[PDB]
Amino acid sequence: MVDAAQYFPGTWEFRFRSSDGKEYRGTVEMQPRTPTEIEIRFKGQSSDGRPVEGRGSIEVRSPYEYRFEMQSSDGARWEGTLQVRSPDSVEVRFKSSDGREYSGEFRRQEG
Repeated sequence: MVDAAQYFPGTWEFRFRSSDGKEYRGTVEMQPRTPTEIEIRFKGQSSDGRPVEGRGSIEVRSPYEYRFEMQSSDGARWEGTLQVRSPDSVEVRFKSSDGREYSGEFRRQEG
C-alpha cells in the first residue's frame, strides 16, 4: 500500500457521480496533519452549478484500506474508502447522508 503522507499530499481534481446521476466536481488540496491523517480542503460545484466547499480527510484506521470522508457546505456528508490506481489516480467509493451511493476519481495536478 502507499504511504499516506508520502503519496496523498498535493493538489487534485475530483469528479464524483452517484448512481442516480448527481455529480460533484472540483479541486482538493491535501496535506498531512499526521502520518495517519491527511487533511482535505476542497472547492467545487455540483452538476446543477451550485458552488460548494468543505473539508475532509484520508485516514489510517482499519487494517485493510484507507478511510475517506468529506463534508460539504451544501450539507452533503460522504464516507467510504478508496483505491490507489497509479501515481496520479485514486478511485473512491462512498455513501452519502442523502442516501446516495457514489463512485469517483481524484486526478493529481501540478501545483
